[PDB]
Amino acid sequence: SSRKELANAIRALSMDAVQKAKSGHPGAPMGMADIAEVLWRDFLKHNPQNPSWADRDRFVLSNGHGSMLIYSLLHLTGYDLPMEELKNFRQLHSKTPGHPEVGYTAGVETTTGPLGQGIANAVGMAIAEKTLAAQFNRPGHDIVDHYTYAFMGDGCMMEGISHEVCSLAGTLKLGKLIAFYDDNGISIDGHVEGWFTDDTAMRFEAYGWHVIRDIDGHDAASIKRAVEEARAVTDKPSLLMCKTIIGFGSPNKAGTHDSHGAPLGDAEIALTREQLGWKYAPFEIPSEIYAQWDAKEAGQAKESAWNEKFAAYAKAYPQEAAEFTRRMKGEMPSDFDAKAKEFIAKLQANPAKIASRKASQNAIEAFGPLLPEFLGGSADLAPSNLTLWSGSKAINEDAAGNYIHYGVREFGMTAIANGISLHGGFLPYTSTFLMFVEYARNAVRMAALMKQRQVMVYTHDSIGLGEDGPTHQPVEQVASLRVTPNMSTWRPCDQVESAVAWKYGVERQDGPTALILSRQNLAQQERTEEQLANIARGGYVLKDCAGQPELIFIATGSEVELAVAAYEKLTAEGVKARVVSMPSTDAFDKQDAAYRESVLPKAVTARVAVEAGIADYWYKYVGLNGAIVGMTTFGESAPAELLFEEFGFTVDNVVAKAKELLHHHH
Amino acid sequence: SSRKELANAIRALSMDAVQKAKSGHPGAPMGMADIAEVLWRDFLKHNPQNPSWADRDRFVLSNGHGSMLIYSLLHLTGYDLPMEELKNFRQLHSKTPGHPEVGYTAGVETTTGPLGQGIANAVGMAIAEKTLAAQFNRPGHDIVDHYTYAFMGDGCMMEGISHEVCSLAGTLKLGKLIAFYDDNGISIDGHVEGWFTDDTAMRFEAYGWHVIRDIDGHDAASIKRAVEEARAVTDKPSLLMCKTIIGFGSPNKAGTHDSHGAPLGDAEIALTREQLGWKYAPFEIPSEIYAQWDAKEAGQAKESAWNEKFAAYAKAYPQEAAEFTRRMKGEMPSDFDAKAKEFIAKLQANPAKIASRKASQNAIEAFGPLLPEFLGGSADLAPSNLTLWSGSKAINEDAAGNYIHYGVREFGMTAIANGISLHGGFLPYTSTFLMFVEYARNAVRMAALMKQRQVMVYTHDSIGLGEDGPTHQPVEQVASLRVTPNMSTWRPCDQVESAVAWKYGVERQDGPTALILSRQNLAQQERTEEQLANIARGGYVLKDCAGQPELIFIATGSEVELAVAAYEKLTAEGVKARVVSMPSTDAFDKQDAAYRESVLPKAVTARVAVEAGIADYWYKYVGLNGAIVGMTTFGESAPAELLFEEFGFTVDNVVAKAKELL
Ligand SMILES: Cc1ncc(C[n+]2c([C@](O)(CO)[C@@H](O)[C@H](O)[C@H](O)COP(=O)(O)O)sc(CCOP(=O)(O)OP(=O)(O)O)c2C)c(N)n1
Ligand SMILES: Cc1ncc(C[n+]2c([C@](O)(CO)[C@@H](O)[C@H](O)[C@H](O)COP(=O)(O)O)sc(CCOP(=O)(O)OP(=O)(O)O)c2C)c(N)n1
Ligand SMILES: [Ca+2]
Ligand SMILES: [Ca+2]
Repeated sequence: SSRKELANAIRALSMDAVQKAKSGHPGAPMGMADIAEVLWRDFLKHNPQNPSWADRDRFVLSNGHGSMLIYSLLHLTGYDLPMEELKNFRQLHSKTPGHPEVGYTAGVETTTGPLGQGIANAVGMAIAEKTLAAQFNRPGHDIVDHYTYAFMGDGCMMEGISHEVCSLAGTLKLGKLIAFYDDNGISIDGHVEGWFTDDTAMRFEAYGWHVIRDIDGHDAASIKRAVEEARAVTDKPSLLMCKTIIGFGSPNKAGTHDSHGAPLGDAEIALTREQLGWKYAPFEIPSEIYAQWDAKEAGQAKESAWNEKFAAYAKAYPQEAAEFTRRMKGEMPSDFDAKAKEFIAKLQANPAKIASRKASQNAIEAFGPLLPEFLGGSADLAPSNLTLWSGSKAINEDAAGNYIHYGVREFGMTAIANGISLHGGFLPYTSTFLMFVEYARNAVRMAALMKQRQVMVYTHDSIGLGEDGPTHQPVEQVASLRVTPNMSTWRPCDQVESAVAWKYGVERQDGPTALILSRQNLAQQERTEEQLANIARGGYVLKDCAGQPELIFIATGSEVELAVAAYEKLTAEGVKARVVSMPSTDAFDKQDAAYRESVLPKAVTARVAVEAGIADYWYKYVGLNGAIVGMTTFGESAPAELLFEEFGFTVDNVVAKAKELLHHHH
Repeated sequence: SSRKELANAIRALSMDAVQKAKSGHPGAPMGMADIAEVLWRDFLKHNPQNPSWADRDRFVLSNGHGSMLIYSLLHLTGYDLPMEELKNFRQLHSKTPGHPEVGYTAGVETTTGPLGQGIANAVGMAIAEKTLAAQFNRPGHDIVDHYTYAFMGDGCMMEGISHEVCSLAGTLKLGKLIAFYDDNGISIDGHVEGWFTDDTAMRFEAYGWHVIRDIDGHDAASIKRAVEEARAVTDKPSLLMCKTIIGFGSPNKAGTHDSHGAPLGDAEIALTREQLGWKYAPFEIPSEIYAQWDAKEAGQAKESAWNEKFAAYAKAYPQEAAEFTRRMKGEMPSDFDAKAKEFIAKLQANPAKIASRKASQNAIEAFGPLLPEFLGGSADLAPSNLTLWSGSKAINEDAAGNYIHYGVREFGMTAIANGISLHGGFLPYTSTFLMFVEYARNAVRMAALMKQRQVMVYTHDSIGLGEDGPTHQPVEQVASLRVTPNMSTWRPCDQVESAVAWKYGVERQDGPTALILSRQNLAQQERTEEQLANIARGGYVLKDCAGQPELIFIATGSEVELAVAAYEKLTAEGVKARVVSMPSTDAFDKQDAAYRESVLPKAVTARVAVEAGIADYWYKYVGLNGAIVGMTTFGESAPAELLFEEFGFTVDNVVAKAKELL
């Protein structure tokens, strides 16, 4: 078959699958089919029979609406994605969801759909390869050596995140990153010139990318020459400007916004078959075409060669080889649990009244020698977030390092870290002030959706940060995280809860963990062995009374000290009170009914929440007959101690609100 | 006095105020003082005696951590910002908060601090000026003619939002936007080359900006020449690449990250006075320096001249002048309330089952002829969000238009719209799929913080959008808006609640309004006159029983129909059931306690919330002894009907959860 015929197999499967679903996006798959044919058939290093091969090239579809492009490719090349699944495009529990999802489709590297995040993930995967190669490769043993290829369109280019990640990719000289820009002149509103006029080549040259202009995206030879050129440039990421026609093949819809996001229609599909010379019926692919598309034999050969290379590496470098295998699997060191518990016990036994941002730094320092897989960073706030430890080495200085200066790029940082976690080999942590989680907010959600391990270090968590004022002082941000499916959020009240939360985060294999950390010093609380162990259960009894409490305080983070002070005052007056520390609502909610009842007994309705965060959240635990000492407004610019007074975070106010509650109950 | 001495007054005030507060950022104010002296003294058209003058130039400090820069400028040029306020920098309830805040302080145009948003706001202000000029200017009567100047640093340049708004600024040929880049090579982590290596000039030429390279940011002659060149280029926004030294004047901390964000210290301040040759004590400014800085006389002269121009315009164009005044004040047309009510009444009387995204478009169509101040748009989703009406005219085609194709730029769109609302003269609406509010999240918060009127049109609100799947299907986004201070959030259940929500949004004077709209068709509910009037109260009794209810459903948006069906089933069994429609929790919360008690009686604890969004929100209304039929997971890619079934949005499930309570 000709290259065009082979590319037309993608066009057929894509338009037919979309038609059967009566839903989806035929435009981009039809426009990019010739580019995909050259990349996948001539260049991509992969094994359909082992999508987890450590040294495979990584491909990312950043324009993820064109999901049938990737499903066509995976099916044709021989991945475990049968034709039946293509017939179930966009149907419940199929392996072919409307946008591609990592985890339950063989060969899909990341979940896209939110524009711009794919290219960010690709930058992360490229950083991962570069860093892993620098760490593990040895003279005569280049066990890490693979490319990262990304497809992206006008949507991804317009998004601010593309600026963040492509700027950084230039700084880091990611010579194995090669992106293809689907330059088709069309977006949903129509011809893009009304709203998008960048000289995109000049923009990417500004970033230090090697740009290849004016590629005929429908000519295999031209595409192939461009890929070879990009591969020859080893010191810059490459952007291939591929001029394509959206919906290529459709006489009436090619080059129109109409081909972007709806089925072509049966009449138009018939006309498209005729224009393309594609004779086969929907979901029909002949043996001869499978024979040319299939990658099983080449894939086997390439992975076998690599396995031999790795075996020779293991002989010459056994310790390094065992570390590489461990890290690629995402397994923890065998002695980590014991060593981390020893650290936590030491903290409980040796009180220190320090900011939880500092307690976080101390946990990084403690874990650093144990977790060589750390690849951490901050969005230009290293000295404020406290993300550096004694063994940190920035990758812009030494490629075998473990630290990334992300610059002022919260969204890019977080989506890059998603790429890092997806790649394998590393445990990323990222950091900024908690307020600026709002800049990165969808990338945080994407880590949760993709079940990725990433520790998110969010300092300066409340009005306790003081003078910087309401644009910086979080109020409603913690609540936003708490209600996010599969998110874990910890607001530790002292250095001990901080270390427990850090341990929880690094050991959490199936989703991310946000740490909510103070600028100001936090009092250490006394704990029995049982209480110390109970921190990990998310909510636990910290102070108690004999018999049923008349009053339960529920407090988090910096406000536990306040709640304990109120508890002491009320107790001295003969009130039967309890204090529950709730460092993690999500962990608490995951405990069984018996444990939750033991902490927050259903009989006790007089419950007082105390937290320098939005009050409305706390009805979840206090119900309609309790009280909440929280924030209901934005903050103010003033010294922290004056703000806490202003906003009612005082022993006198907490006591008064508790007594007022009890008077109402009585 | 010399220009350098005049600029040094900013340096002294800034380092001294930071020192007194033991908090704040002396670096950028010290680095930008010479640029500020040229801009403010030689070019800026403003009147300190009236910071609200319609035709003033707008200045924006996008690098807002350098707040003492703007406070020094406002004080020195004669605004109502006394020395005592500078001496109370960063102190509770002062007019000098750590980052500048609009409303707090005479002459502050916007609230900055979140990097990147200031330049976005400035792009919005320049869009507003260009559009207002095209709408209102007449031959011989150019009543709108002002510049938008912005200062910005490496942080703003690194942020993605700068790409979004500066790209669009280039497309829109905003020739009266002039930005000064504080090119000082330092950020918090240290020397920027480790993480920031863009050829920023080349980047901005790629956006179609006019770029002036290699300006000596410490040389008045160099700066003045560059501003003149930028003003002469009328068809492109301009970027001035100003090479400066952070903390200029400090022998030991100039050019270091140490000068960015902490007091210099008393010893270093003394050395800085010596290096600068500044001989005045903290908070001492001699009369000769005030004399050269003060702008009261020139400002009053310029504004008076404008007032005379406006009077002549008003003689020739009385209707247009009246509209200009109304729109600049943000006042509504006097008959808008009556006309909108008539529209709402018509919808109730003429039922239609349509998607609330379509009901939204219909409200835009009804209000369009009434609100010429609309400046609306969508982030490349016009045909899906349904933001165009018959009278929409895109400003890239017609400068006097009322519609912006924002492209795929949700964050930039929203912060640009903040600039539009801040400017005066317009009522912006913006739009995207609700999920992608997450891309714009901090700009949405900033609209609320700044008490700005903007209608945020968020369609495709739930699993009801179907096949696009979990990356697109909102679950927890509405809950996050609901708990945002000063945010109004409406999730209308039919075309009638949609129109009421739109009315509420445009009539807000002091904050933004998010509309939570469906992809799929919504049934219209029957309403009495009382119920119809009560939609605007955010929560109301839609279906009821005789006497005290034994069971209350609380439902929103697309789930009201489901709640009504459960209500009918239980009512037929003889349960005393009620349905409350809760289109806006914030509007409901603001009602008097007698009204709230009439809707959700305190004695009735058997409450069932029903909404295709995160369950945890609803404990606020159902407490510990109710039930919630909501989402607790991400969505799935499948047809909407099958998703509602899969996730428990069925009459059987709602009825079963209700029976569990009774
Ligand atoms: C961050 C972000 N923003 C907007 C979008 C939305 N978006 C997208 C979608 O949500 C798909 O992910 C929509 O196509 C959506 O499916 C339909 O509008 C649904 O229509 P309806 O039938 O419900 O009315 S794609 C996109 C603009 C397309 O620009 P491109 O130039 O990237 O697309 P091309 O490959 O040339 O067609 C845009 C703007 C996104 N996916 N991610
Ligand atoms: C969207 C966003 N991201 C990060 C920031 C943070 N930020 C800022 C601050 O939050 C101020 O708004 C911090 O300075 C903050 O006050 C301190 O870190 C507090 O220190 P601590 O005593 O609490 O430890 S500024 C900054 C980047 C600095 O780069 P520039 O090059 O813009 O600053 P320059 O004018 O040259 O000094 C950055 C990175 C922001 N304002 N907005
Ligand atoms: Ca396109
Ligand atoms: Ca700087």
